[PDB]
Amino acid sequence: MESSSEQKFYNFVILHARADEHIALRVREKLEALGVPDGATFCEDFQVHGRGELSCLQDAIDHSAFIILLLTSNFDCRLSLHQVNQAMMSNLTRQGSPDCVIPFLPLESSPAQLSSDTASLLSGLVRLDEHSQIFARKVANTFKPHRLQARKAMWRKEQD
Repeated sequence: MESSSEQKFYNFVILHARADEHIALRVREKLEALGVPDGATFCEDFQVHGRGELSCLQDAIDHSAFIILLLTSNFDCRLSLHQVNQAMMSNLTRQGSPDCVIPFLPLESSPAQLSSDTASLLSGLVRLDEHSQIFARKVANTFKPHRLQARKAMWRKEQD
C-alpha cells in the first residue's frame, strides 16, 4: 500500500535477525560514509503473516545491487545462502550474478561465532567487515559508484 509514494529503491538487502537492527541501521549509514546508500535490511519476523514485509529475497537480487548477508551469531547465514541461492538459481537469465552476495560481519557478531561451514558458505564472496580498515575498499569495490548508478540506471529509466 502507498499513496502516490515517490520512487523508492535499495541497492542492497541487509539480512539480519530481529535483534540486530541497530547493527544493520549502523551499517546502512556506515555504507553512506563510503558510497553505498542506506539500502535497507531484510529481517524475518514471525509476528507477521510472512509476506507482509517485503516481496521476496530474490527481489533484492533483481532490485538491490548486491545482497548483503549480515552473517551474525544472531542472524542465520545458512538459510540466507539457501534463499539467496534459490533466488539466484531461480532467475539467472535476469542478472545471473550468483556472486552479488556480500557477507557482512558486524562488531556485535563474528565469523568465529559461525559454523566451520560458513567459511565454505562465503568461500567465494567478499567478506565484508565493519571493523576492518579495508572494508572501505571492500564496499567501494563491490558497491562501486559506477555500479550503484549503472545498476540503478535501469530503474531511473522511469525518470530518464
